Amino acid sequence: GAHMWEEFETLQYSRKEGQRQENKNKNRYKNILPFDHTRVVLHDGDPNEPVSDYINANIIMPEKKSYIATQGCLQNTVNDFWRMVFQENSRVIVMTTKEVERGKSKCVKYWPDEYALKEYGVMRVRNVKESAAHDYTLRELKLSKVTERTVWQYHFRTWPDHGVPSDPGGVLDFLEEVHHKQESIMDAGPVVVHCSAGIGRTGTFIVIDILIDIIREKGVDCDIDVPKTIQMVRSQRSGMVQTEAQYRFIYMAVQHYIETL
Repeated sequence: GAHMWEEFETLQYSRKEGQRQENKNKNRYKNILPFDHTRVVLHDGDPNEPVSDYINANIIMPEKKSYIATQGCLQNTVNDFWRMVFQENSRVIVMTTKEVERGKSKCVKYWPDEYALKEYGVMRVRNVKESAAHDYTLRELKLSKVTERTVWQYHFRTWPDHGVPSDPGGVLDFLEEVHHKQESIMDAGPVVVHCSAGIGRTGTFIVIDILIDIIREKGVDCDIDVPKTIQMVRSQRSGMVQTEAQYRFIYMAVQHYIETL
């Protein structure tokens, strides 16, 4: 099933839109950019803005369920993030980082405090309830245009500031709750997943989720091919799964999941 036959090192498309002068301040890191062919294109922007269709985000389709892999918001991209969530009919957001980790900003707070509402450009967001579990906080957000829908933000608490979790139980319990939430909402859009740059932690979460979904359909007997699955996601956003520890964590998580069955 989940055995590692190949080493990480064996793993090692146009990005014109992300490269444009107008978009330079919308990227957290200057050379981590979305491929044109899978980027999320934002419609309905302010007509006073010559460039309003860009956010550093890609759709990931396994090849049902799909994902948006994106970076943590910048102060000047919070409004664009909520335009994306709205437009794509996303109902579940998976945040894999703290706002600040080791004194570096990873994500600007883009949600209001519990029992508050804020307007982010044309989007109104109400935080109606938070639930704080050992590994994560769930925020029940109500999003409307200033047309309401509940967006459930699963904010993982416990990822270490260095390396990866030493056991995958927390991530598996978290993913199982995400799975059931997504499946409870008729025709929900892609699950939004983010971390600082939107490639390392984000890629790790998405690849695990893809492989566990295969086991849900085909059962605990193979075929799983983790390198093939990583290559498949990397054709849709550059560099998904950044480190060897993330790569080992993927196999550990899938093996543990098989153990539960």
